[PDB]
Amino acid sequence: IVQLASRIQDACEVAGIQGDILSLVYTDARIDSAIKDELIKTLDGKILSTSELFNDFAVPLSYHEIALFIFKIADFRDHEVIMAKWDELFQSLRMEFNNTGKKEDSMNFINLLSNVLIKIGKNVQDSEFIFPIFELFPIVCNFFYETLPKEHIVSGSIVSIFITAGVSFNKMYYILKELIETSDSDNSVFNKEMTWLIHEWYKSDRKFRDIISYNDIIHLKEYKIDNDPIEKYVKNSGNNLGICFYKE
Repeated sequence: IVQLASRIQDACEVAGIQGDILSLVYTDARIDSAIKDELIKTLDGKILSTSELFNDFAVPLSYHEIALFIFKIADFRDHEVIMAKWDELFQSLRMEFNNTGKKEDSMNFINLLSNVLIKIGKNVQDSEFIFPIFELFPIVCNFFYETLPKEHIVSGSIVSIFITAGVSFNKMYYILKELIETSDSDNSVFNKEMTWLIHEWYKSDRKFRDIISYNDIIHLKEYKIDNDPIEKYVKNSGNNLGICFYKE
C-alpha cells in the first residue's frame, strides 16, 4: 500500500525499530506463543526493509507509533499520510478510554495519553515532517476537548506534553504565538496554554527571570498579544533571548 525507501547503510537504525516491534510483539496478547517465537527469530536475525516492517508489522498489528518511527527512519515526508497515521493513533487511544466523568479516570487517561505522545515525540521531534508541531498542537487540543469533561482539563495539560517531549520553550512559544494570532476563532484554549507556558518558563529559567520581573509575571492571568511580557522585553532590548532553553 505504502512504499518507503530503504538503504543498506541504515540497517542498525532499522534493527532498533525491529527491537521496538519485538518488544510490542512479546507482550501482544493477540498473538500466538508459537508465532511469537518465529517473529522474534525474524526480528533479531535479519534486517527487513522499511516497506516490509510497515506493511507486514506496523499496519497489520496497528502499532501506530512504530509506523511513525518507520516513516522517520525512511525519510518519508508526505504530510497527509503522516497526519493520517497520527489520526489512527489518537482514535485507538480514544477507543480504550473509559469516560465516567470521574476525575481520576480523566487524570489517568490524560496521563497515559501524555506518556504516549512524550515517548513518540522524544523519538521524532527532531523531525518537522513527522512531528509537525504547528499541526499537532491544535489536534491535541481538539482531541482533549472532544474527549474529556471541560472541568477536568487543567491549563498546561497540552503544551507541557511538547515541552516534556523535548521541544524548547523558545520554539513552543513562537509556534503557539503564531497559532494564536493566526486564528480568527476564540483562542481561549490556546491562551491558557500560553499563559501556562510563560509562567513555567519564568519559574524554570533564571536567564528568563533576568529579563522580566516577578511583578511583570504575576499580572499575566490570561495571555494576550498586548499582555505579552516577552513581547514587551523585545520591544526594548531586542529579540535575542539567548540560546534555546529546554526543560531539565
